[PDB]
Amino acid sequence: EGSPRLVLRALENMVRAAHTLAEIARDNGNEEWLERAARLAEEVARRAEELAREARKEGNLELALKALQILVNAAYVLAEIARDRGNEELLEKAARLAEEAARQAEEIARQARKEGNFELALEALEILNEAARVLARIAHHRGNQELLEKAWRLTHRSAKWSREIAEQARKEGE
Amino acid sequence: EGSPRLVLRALENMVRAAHTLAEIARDNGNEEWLERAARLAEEVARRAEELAREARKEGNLELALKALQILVNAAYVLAEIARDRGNEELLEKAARLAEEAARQAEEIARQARKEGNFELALEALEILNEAARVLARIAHHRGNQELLEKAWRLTHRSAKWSREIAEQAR
Amino acid sequence: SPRLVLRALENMVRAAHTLAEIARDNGNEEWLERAARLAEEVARRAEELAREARKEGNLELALKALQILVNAAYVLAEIARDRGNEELLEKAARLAEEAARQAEEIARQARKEGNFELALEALEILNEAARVLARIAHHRGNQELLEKAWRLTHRSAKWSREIAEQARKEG
Repeated sequence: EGSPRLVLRALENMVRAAHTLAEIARDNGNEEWLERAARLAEEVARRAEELAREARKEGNLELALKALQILVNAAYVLAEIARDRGNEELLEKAARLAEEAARQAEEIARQARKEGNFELALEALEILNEAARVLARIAHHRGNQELLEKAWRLTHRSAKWSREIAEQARKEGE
Repeated sequence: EGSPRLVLRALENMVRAAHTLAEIARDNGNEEWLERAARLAEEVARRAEELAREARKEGNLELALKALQILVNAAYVLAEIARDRGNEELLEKAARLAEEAARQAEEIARQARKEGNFELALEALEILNEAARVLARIAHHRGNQELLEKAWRLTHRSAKWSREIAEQAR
Repeated sequence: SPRLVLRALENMVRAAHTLAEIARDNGNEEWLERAARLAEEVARRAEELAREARKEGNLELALKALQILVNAAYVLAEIARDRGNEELLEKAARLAEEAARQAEEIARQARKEGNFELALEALEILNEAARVLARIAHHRGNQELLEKAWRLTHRSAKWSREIAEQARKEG
């Protein structure tokens, strides 16, 4: 018996370090230190994909969303490491990681809106913002109009489906 | 009845969306997208101001202050868009929204300070920082020194009254 | 009420941060010194609240007092870089170095005591402190302190991974 919330909170610390490591390597022109930072971010993305995968099978979608957030943040670290280093092969893998998190975050948001689970939807709609903000930035440094439009549309679904809940949770006769 | 907790988190997602749209439009130079981003941010400014008014008429000051920061967040997005499009009519509209948030935030701090409710007072003084951060950025992007002194005076008020409450609890 | 004293201190760092932004973006030298004295003030205040709460056994309060210390150390460091003041970079280095120790010490105690939540809460402040020390070492030309902040960040990642394996389900 363990605590998946603690595995979450630990993975939160590892991207913050991977982001800090990439920052230190970048500001000081250390190509070997970029590689050690990129290797750390590659673990978390693989670690975040497993936890989100497992949490989906047991039906706790709140963990799934929080795991997809860490997947998004790791995709942002790997993205800017690939850019400051001319590696377009990582930017593809980084974009497809953020896009998969954006795809799954919409699934949970779409189904939570269908059930009336207002809290799951808003939490999932928060993660769509995080994934869509990263998809747009990554697609900008890659010249992909379609995923840039995808990031634009996803943000509007975050705004519209949240607006529904806001009007749908208004006072009785306001 | 209704759920103000749901209305808040829904409003919070809506500002985050408007902030993202403004960034996506800005980084890609799509002026038509900037209009859509500003239209949504001005929308949330209504909702936040409306709920803040309703929440205070009930005396629910925590909900009110949480609504006032949504104003500051919505007002800050509008200010950044007016910075790009050269739109002077929105800089005026954006500053008046932050001035209104700093207005109500200080009044709730004064009443809570006079009632001994120091937790609420410190939460209200946080929003003066939020509002004055926007007015300072606006005053810089329009060269207005009178508004800098406002933002500086309001930021300085947040620290002065917070230290007073801190030593009251020593 | 130390939770109230803490909450007020988190407000002044936000204030000290904003005043420095107003001063830097508008080049007002009298305002920058004004912001620095507020930043160093909270760092000294937060330093006292941390040891008060730690000698009392309230480690959650001590860590949140340590983040305020890190944030104030960041405010002073950003001011010193934009103003080329080497004596202020030294003060910012002390404050982040102090926070880096206590974050690592509390992490060791809570980890040996099995409190994995505090351990991760203390390890996150290591990132906060090491990230500040890294920028200081860059704008100050010190390779050893840079190398120090680089081990400190790895320790945040390495010790978190172990707790990540200590907390997984047995399947």
